[PDB]
Amino acid sequence: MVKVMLLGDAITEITCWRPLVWEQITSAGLAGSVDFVGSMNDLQPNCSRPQGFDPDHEGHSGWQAYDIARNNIAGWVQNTKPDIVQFMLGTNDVNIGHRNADSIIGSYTIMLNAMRAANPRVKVIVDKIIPTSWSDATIEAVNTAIPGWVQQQTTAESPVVIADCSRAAGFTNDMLRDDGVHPNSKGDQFIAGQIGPKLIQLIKDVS
Ligand SMILES: [Ca+2]
Ligand SMILES: [Zn+2]
Repeated sequence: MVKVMLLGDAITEITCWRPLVWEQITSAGLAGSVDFVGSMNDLQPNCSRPQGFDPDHEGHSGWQAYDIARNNIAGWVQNTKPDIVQFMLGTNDVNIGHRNADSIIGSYTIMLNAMRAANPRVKVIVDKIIPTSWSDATIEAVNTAIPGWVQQQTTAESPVVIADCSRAAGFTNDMLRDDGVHPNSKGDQFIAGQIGPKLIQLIKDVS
């Protein structure tokens, strides 16, 4: 069994891209080979929940990378020992914390270090962050920084790869809810199509 932690904020907790990814996993022939792990298991009722879906995740609405890095991720990975960790974090660091991109990249490094302390062979997907409807420049600066962060951090033993969910990759404002931060169903389809093929490759790598 490959254990996968889907770490994040509301963009992971309240959305429907995780069931769409489960359907991609199921089609690939992997449904009985993957365990989604995490302390959460809620799924919104609007989502289409596929047969055999694993609702486990590590997404927490409103939570910041800053906090998760320093206070939570070590306990979360100790408890579940994932093989793969996929994340999108930083939206709330900007919109709630009023933190800068340097802070968010630093939090990424703290998080990756904790992941690796628990599992030196962890494979990681960092997501470029979806835009806001106002095209928040701090989110975009994180996105600009992510490739250099990956190039500095990745190793053959613990590969880090990008799932690019950004504006540059095609995330449009018509993929956002009225609040301007959360994806709607179109956004969720876009996100799933960016994460899922990256995740499936890594699953097969562990196998
Ligand atoms: Ca599970
Ligand atoms: Zn569960």
